Amino acid sequence: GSSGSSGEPAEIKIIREAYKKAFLFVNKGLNTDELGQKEEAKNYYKQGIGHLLRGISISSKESEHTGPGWESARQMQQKMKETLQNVRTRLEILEKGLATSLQNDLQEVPSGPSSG
Repeated sequence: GSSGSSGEPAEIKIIREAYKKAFLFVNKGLNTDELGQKEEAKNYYKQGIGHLLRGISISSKESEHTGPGWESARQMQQKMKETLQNVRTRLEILEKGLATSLQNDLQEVPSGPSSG
């Protein structure tokens, strides 16, 4: 939806971006928290979290993709998968630290398809 040049596999070009923006909005969330702006901080993470997925949800499976560009791309991808798990926690201790009544808690994913 922008157009640039017919060179990248289209998939990588998307990972090289989702990785930057995903980490860009992150370095911001941490700052705010330090400044004393919980609200904003929560929002920042709410954005970076999305980009993380957009980059982790790419077709990185091909039986004919032997190139150096895919190497660095695969590396950055892993970074997110590691950052996210770390971000989720931050976005948790934050919300639970702001609300005084209730804010997303009582939850227990359905272990099985049916208790029987």
